[PDB]
Amino acid sequence: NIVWEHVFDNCSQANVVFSYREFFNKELTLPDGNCFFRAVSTFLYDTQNGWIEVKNMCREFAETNWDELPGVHQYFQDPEHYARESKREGYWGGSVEAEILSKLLKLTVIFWKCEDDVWVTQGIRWGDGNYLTAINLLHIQFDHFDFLVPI
Repeated sequence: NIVWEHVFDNCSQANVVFSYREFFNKELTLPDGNCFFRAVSTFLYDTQNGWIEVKNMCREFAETNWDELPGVHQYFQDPEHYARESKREGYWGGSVEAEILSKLLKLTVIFWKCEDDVWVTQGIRWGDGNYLTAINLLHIQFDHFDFLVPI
């Protein structure tokens, strides 16, 4: 059992050390700048090939539900600013889209930080759920995300 500490809006955080293979199997995503969206696409569609649809749905939720996205507001002026920056191909996904997707899909999203391919040393969570029901991502160096499936 894990103690989540509230950070901001629907975002919380946990310092915790564990072997991620103790609780997860990993699925690698293609190492390009779309890796975040490929990991979410795997969760949603059981293939990484739908990363473009994940980018689209984030943009669309930003335009219809801008009022609900204070973490996105920290970095982008309005939905059009978000849409322009995310439509470029060297756009890297991350905590902005984890907030969007947690609220669009009514799901919990968790980044598990791992720097040696063995030990997780930190979790960051959007939503109130536990990891069994969450989109779990392995966040490693160079802003790469792989997908984690709970055992």
